[PDB]
Amino acid sequence: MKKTKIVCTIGPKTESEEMLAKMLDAGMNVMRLNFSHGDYAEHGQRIQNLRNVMSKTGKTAAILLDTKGPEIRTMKLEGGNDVSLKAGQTFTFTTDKSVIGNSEMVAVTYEGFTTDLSVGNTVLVDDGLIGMEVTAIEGNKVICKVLNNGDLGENKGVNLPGVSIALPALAEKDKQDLIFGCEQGVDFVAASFIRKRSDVIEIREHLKAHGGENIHIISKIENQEGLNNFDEILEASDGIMVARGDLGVEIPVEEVIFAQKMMIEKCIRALKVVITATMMLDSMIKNPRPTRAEAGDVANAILDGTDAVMLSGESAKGKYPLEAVSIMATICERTDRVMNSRLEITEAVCRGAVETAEKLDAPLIVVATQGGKSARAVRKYFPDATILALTTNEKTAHQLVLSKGVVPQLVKEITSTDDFYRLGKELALQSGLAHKGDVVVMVSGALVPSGTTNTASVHVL
Amino acid sequence: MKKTKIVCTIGPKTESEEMLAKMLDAGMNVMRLNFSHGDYAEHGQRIQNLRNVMSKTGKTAAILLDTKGPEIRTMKLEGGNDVSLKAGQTFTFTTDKSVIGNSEMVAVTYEGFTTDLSVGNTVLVDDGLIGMEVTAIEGNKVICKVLNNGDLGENKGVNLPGVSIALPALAEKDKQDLIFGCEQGVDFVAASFIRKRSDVIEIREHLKAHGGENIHIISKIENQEGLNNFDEILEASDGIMVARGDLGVEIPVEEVIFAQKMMIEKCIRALKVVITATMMLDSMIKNPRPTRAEAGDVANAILDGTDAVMLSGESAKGKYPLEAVSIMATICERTDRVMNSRLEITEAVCRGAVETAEKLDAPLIVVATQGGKSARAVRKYFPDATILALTTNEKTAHQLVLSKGVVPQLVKEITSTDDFYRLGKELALQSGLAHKGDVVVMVSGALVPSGTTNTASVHVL
Amino acid sequence: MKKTKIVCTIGPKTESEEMLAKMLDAGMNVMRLNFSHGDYAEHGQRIQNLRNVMSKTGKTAAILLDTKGPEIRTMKLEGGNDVSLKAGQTFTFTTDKSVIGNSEMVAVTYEGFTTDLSVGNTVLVDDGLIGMEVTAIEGNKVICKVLNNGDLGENKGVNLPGVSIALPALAEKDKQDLIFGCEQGVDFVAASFIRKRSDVIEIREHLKAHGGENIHIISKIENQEGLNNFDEILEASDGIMVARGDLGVEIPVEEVIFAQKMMIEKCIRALKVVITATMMLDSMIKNPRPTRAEAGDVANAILDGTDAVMLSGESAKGKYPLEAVSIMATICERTDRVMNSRLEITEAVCRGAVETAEKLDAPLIVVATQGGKSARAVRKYFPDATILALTTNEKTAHQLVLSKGVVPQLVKEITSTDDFYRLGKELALQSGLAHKGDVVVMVSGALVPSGTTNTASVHVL
Amino acid sequence: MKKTKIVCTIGPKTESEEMLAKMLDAGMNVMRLNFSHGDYAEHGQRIQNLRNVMSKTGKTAAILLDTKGPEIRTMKLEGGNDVSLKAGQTFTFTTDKSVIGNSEMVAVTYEGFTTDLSVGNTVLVDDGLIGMEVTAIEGNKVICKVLNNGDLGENKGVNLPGVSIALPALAEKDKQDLIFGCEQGVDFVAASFIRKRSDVIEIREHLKAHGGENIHIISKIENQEGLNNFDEILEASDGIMVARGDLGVEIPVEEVIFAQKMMIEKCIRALKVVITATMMLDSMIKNPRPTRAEAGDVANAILDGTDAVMLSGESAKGKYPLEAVSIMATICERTDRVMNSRLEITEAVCRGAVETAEKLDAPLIVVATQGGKSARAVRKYFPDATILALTTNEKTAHQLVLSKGVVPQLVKEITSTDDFYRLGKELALQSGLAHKGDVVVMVSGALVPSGTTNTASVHVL
Repeated sequence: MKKTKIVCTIGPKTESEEMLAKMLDAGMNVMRLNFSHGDYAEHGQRIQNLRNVMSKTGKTAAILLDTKGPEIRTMKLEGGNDVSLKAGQTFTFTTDKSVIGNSEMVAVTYEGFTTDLSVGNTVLVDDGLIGMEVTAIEGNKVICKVLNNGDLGENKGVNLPGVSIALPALAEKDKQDLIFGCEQGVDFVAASFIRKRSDVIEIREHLKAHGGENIHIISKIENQEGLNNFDEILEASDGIMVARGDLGVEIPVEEVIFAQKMMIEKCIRALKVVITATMMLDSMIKNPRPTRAEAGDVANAILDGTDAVMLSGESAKGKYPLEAVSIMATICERTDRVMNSRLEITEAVCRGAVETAEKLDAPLIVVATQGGKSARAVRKYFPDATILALTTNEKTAHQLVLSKGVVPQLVKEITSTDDFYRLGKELALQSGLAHKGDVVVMVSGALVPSGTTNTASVHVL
Repeated sequence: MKKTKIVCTIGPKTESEEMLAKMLDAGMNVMRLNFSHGDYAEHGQRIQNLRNVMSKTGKTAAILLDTKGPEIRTMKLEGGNDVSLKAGQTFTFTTDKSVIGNSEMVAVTYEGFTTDLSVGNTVLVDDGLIGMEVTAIEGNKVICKVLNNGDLGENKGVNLPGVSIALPALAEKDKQDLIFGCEQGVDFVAASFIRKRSDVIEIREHLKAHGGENIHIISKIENQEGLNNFDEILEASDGIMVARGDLGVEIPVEEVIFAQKMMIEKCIRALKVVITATMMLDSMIKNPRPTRAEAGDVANAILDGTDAVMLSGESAKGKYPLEAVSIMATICERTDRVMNSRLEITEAVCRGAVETAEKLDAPLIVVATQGGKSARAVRKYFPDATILALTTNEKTAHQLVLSKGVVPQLVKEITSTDDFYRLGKELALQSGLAHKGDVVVMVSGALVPSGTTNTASVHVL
Repeated sequence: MKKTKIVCTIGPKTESEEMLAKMLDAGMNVMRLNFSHGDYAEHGQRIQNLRNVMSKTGKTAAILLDTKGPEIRTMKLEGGNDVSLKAGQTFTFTTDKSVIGNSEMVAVTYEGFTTDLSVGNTVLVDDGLIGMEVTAIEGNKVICKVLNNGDLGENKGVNLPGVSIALPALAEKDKQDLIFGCEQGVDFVAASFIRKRSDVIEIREHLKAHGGENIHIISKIENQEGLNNFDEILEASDGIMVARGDLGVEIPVEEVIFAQKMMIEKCIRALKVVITATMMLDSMIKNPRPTRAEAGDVANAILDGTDAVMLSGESAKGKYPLEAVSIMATICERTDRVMNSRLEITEAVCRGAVETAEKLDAPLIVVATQGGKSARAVRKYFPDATILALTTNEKTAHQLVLSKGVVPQLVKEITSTDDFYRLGKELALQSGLAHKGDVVVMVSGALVPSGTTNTASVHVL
Repeated sequence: MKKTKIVCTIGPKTESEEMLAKMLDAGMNVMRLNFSHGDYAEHGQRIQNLRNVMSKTGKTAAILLDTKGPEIRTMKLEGGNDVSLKAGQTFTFTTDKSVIGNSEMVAVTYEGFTTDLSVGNTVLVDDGLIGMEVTAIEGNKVICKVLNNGDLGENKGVNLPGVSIALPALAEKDKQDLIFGCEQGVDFVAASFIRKRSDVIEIREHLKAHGGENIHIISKIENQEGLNNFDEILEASDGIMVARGDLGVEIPVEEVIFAQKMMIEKCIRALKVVITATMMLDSMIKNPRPTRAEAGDVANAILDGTDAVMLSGESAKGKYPLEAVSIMATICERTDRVMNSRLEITEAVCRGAVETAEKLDAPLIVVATQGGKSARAVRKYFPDATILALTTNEKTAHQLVLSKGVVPQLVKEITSTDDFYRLGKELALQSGLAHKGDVVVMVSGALVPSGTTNTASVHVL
């Protein structure tokens, strides 16, 4: 069975229950809702469908709300026509959202473009298709020198590598998309363009402002500042999504795999889920097979140690959504199966539980948990055993779906430590994960508040 | 505080309570009754007094009954006079108990002296004072050549180094001594001259026949057969007693330390106490200080890893019983304090507990136990932590006194695993062995019959 | 300084000396000649220029001759027009090179298509684009079931995975390329489409037949067969080139990274250079910057542990040959720099030399070597020190260019072990790789025929 | 073959060549000359005989001159008659060399007895036979209370446990003894009663004053001050002699084994031989068999790690000198055979050499050495391999007998590193310590002054 979990963005080709059900089947574990597009009724029905499928089949899934977040865009061109920039030329950016640009100038949606930039700074346009150098700044104008030939279209993304931008943490719309999220009760929010811990807290404050206080916040690392503030961001969030594509636009190429690796490792050490994201099977938006280069990159994320892998357009609008979920899974299964535990108070207990589980060959580790901490603490060592996580918190069951190799199970009550061992035993067996005569290792907390894992116990089924 | 336990033989100079009380204070932990001498009323008062002091002070101790054992002795001499044997001479042993010997021959109490011996065999007499070689066996006669000059007194101990003797496991007085042992409820019986598992089983059966089935049997290895059968002996015993002295007459001197070593190591591995015994502070039978040679010997037995050290004549009849108890304990304390854990299902759990105890610096390990198994399973690793051992079994409480660094405590009930943690926490504190904020590691068995230790939990006081 | 070495394929845009010089400068260590194209006089001049640059600058490089190898093509179609085949359809292959095919069958260049195939076998066409089932073979005809929809273009590769083809190993045109190679004295021959150890030997026998017995043979694993016979291939060759692209055609995607990994690992253990090859910075054939996916793929090859990385079209015919050498190198330097030694008779000595070098902090390991084995043997552990390799064999010095982090140096004589230490100290200093006061670890063979490394010696500069 | 070396004191019953030859044969490796007795002619003939046996048999031995050292002694008594002291009594010591003592007072040979002592201090007399408490010091008088009954004989040794004494490093007769030592070319001097480094230097200076600069100095630690200054003593000495018995009168008994342990461990770490000495087989002064306690104590000293063991009286005047040598060696052979290497620039080189010897199973390590350092450095790790040590220095060959498991061999020249491997191979073979096909590890120094071991080489015979 794979352990690495797969997050799929759901779109209109993939939203029916029927599809939903086909996807959980091929390996889907979380549904992602990309608020870059769609309205609240579409999303709602999507949430509802999933939830339907869920109730109908007994499968579990989780629901991740992706915010759209702050951005700087170029706007419109003459006659809606493309313009050819030429290396060396001068090109100029205007804050005047009224201007209609041409081959010499264009407007930008971001009234602060002037202040945040600085002569010498680089401007990149259309996910890096064109780069320019800033020569001068005056009035509403940024004047640059195009450093390379390319066609500027209408409404294009601008990157300001190394630059810190004064956009706020939450775009405007952004705020209403989280309220919605709270109202529907999503299990995670993936917040875009995080650059500093201050940005996390703002998102937590909104959530908490709307009853979304138990919603896990996944900060998306997408540029250099964020990369820089990684540690403090990480400390404030419940987890991370490394966006290779965005990073590869903001920072030196040779540094992007190293950033992924690093972030991945700090997550696992912090007990915070991490998602590996942009540019996974993108060729499948158009083909029914990924390329070899693509297969190795995902493999290598799994090997880097991620908890989950994510499909974007491959599953939202491509022509083979189910073919991607399916190859995405054989690759997880196959990568996962050649990985090893990493042994190298919660910690002591949990490493011991894992080390023991392995020494006794137990196929299963059973953990009791309120917040999900102890299922994460065991997953920190990359057990060979599957983790059967019992909990009475619904949210916690949902959120554990995202964790590597955990199988959450919602229970009505856990009266006591021996009560857990009994129940854990029943379930072990009920789960077809183990059979009479297997050793099982059961971890939980005893006379300690949630957040402390201090007890390990070996049992024979 | 020392960990190594002290076994003291009680004699008529040490039997008063007052004494008993000054000895428990100096470090005695178990009182040995040597049934080589004394009658049942003496011994009984002895037990009674000890049990007195115990109830009067709240101290705990254990009682070990030492059997006297089968033996081969030489018998009487003309006029009760000693005869000087001379190297080179012919000398002869006769199984004819009626014979009254002289410088040419003497009788032996052991009818099988001529069948078990063989031409070429060595006979030793009077604790190795004189040796001889067997040249011929015929009729009731064993004819030797005296290898060395010496004087043969009457009624002396004979050693048949390397020979297997068909004396029985037990002697006619040995059997009454154990029934007495049973009526009095001693905690352990140290059986003498054990040579083969069969001997153990006989002992076990005799005890079981008289309600003594819960008495721990300690086999005394005193000769080469025993040594050879170590492994099946150990398997059948609840423990061992290494009698260096005897060993030293029966086997090559250079092997004796090695025997002691080996045997201590296999006891600890098997979870069976072991006692290091003859020749420990014997000089103190006459002096109030042991000799430096002597001190190293004990120290070294502690370092070889023994649970206990045993005082003989030094405390039963010597002039300085309480000086010997006291120098024995400073040595214990001083050696014990420079030792280290040896980490290298029950086992996995216990090693981890100890291993975790040390990583979190816990001064105490608290164990629940019926039989004593789990307290011994944790001592296997020579913890730095004291072991606080809770049990509802009184016998168990007593026998655990003999175990290295265990403090046993009798409780009225342990209703459940959470119950134990609460209970063990109160006592940990109550015992002044830890204080508020110390980490304590609690071990027990959860949903498993006695004899399985499968649970470890860390708690802060 | 980077360690991982860079093989660059030289073409007509890159062959000047001027260029050659600018590339050595950017990181090129080996020139690859792609015999898929060009003639003997172009090649010869290429070799000669490289050799000029070398002699003029003192730089060292090595020269790798790639053979072209055996193939199986589909041929021409009606009007040069594509024809779309549809699943379930019957389609068929003819050996008759005169047929002009259409939607129902085409011609293949390999007369033995019929005998080597077998009803039930799979035929793959066009780098796997379309697959078919062997239904029938009769006459000059192999008849199959198209298993998937696609369009057959003209002149398309065919793969017969699992099947052994009777094509010889060395194409009788190819044979000519090796002779040339021997006359010019290339350092390595990379042999195409190796499937089995018998294929290696065939190459070796040709080389030996023409004075090229000292030329290292790199087998290119490019298919399932080869993959399967990897071990016996490895044993017969002097090294390997893992051709991910070809592999990805013949075998299941999700296995392709795993094959690379494996193969890299058994190389290093065997002391046989390994190159990682197709699909490295291909985008740069057209852009001056690779993609972030490409940059992690290389990195990851370096992390998998390859000795070298190779540029194909990026440096032979693309628009930015020197931009690819150069990003290729920053990526090497960058990856190389965060890697660690792998410690985990030649073996014992060399492991030790490395472990010692690291404990003493030596910036450099000096090795004496005839065949190169002792430089590879130290390189097996990924030392942090640079390897300075002395040798009197010219071929040895050239081929060591291809080894990870080795700096070869040709010397006139090494009279004795003490002579080596003296010489090796001079050169260490002469090299600016160490300075007065650094520890240096010197490894060599003493009173042993080449092929044994038995001597290690530490010295201060 | 035993590794532990045996130091035998040579007296008049053992000085004949015949005897010397029989002992070399039982295991004697060094001859000790105890200058507490004999005159120069006796000793010289003793040296001569041993040297004879040597030359006659090709055996090697070393010679060790034991200084008598300074002392405090009680002097004469009225009529030469013993006086019984009674506990509680007052008894007084006088500095006045003229007094003739009785039961109330006696004189001491040590003028500083009054200054160095203090009220409260303990004075022991006649090897601890009697102890007394100092109550008052006045004039030439030290007044005490006898703590125990006993009889005072004349001319008896006194201990001031815990006291520092201003006796000089050396006695007047000690000085003449060393001059003789130097004339005879003894190999080691064991200096008695070393308390502080200053003492070692004194000894060194006198030796140096008389051509004895190459004689190794072995400090004897006999008292608490000694013990306290251990480290600086060690540093100055070429080695140590642990005098357990002396220690045992000067310091708490329970510290004495720990003293031995510690000092044996710091000698091995410092590459300085150590000798375990008083109280080894003393009972054999009178019997032909040691006691079991005795045998454990030695074995245990070999296990603590000493390089040598020493016979005293047992081999100088006892009745069974050759039985004591002989049991001393069985015990050595038997304890030594169950030990293991301890692996845990000279160092690095040497640990690896041993580590490699074991991994390749080499039965011998051959070392080149001027001063003996590298032989000691390999021995530091308790190799299972014998050390064959080639040197050109005869003193060095001699002193190396004293080291654990080294076989020293005097050679005429070692021209070069390869020369060494050649030679070492011949001799390895010539020594019947190895055979064709055995791996041998050869260690030395290459292009480094003596005192640096930087080269290790593996060879097959």
